[PDB]
Amino acid sequence: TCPFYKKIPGTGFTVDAFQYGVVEGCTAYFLTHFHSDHYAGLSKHFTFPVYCSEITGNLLKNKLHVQEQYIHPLPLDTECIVNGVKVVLLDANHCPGAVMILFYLPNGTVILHTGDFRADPSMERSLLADQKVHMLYLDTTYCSPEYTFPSQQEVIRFAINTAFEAVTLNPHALVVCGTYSIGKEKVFLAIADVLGSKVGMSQEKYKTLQCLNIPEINSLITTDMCSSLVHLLPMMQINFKGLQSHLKKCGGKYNQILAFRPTGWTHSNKFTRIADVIPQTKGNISIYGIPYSEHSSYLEMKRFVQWLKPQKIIPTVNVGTWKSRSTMEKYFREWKLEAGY
Ligand code: NI
Repeated sequence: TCPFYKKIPGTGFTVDAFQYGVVEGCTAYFLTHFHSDHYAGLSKHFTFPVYCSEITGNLLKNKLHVQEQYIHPLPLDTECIVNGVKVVLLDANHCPGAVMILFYLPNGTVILHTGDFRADPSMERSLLADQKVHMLYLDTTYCSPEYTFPSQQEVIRFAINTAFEAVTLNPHALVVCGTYSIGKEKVFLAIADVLGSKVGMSQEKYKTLQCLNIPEINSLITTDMCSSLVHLLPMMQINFKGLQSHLKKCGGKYNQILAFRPTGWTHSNKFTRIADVIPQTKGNISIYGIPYSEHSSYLEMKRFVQWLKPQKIIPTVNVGTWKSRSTMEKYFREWKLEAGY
């Protein structure tokens, strides 16, 4: 049945609650972003109002064939009225079109649902600074202090310099990047840009990127694999077998593959610095796992919450085990005592 942490008290609203059939008493279904665990259940046969960002609304229409009459896109940073309740969508710094949702309840409670986010100090200067938040529904994906990772900027720097060096040493090397959902486009776009290539991809993936309002996208991507030296493939194909296979398909145009797997966290982060990352190599194929995250590190999450000073926190991730729940509540208490709210 729909879990309580997907329901917004004092409204008829749910968030990211599309897989439970008809939720009893729900008058509006919000969707924070176009990732499958969140949209699971939507299709062309959905007949209730869906509230989301413009970009998420492009993907509902074009990829899932949801009917236009039921898509209600809202502009960001703008006070809007939904079934008599004031709401605002804010940028979540996750994947394209991902938002956080501020709800202003008739009784005077203010609720922030983060969706999926990577907390950033820039959020401290949005509409959030302007009033108090009583309840926070928080993306707790990496809520544990072992989860450190570099800035997105440092990771992109590493990837650009790596690719550029490899291709300039060997002009017959191909670069490949894995993907399984929207998000992390900076990885492959930044590499293509330094190499003066377009990124080549399947028709299904090109269609997906064409929904995302990226400026100058027609200049950066293509479905012609032959004219491109940066190829995107499913994440599943990023391994020695899948890459040898792909290399055979290119018909002796290339003699080396350099491949990137943008993982979330991996346990080499406890020890290793970004400077010090090394590939796994077999023959003429090298594979780099890089820690490009679109979720908050532990410290970024702690700073955001200690800044917001909410009265109650409701976790949305890692809630399935008692040991996880109990550990998270312990960190919430430390943060509160240390900051004095
Ligand atoms: Ni997500």
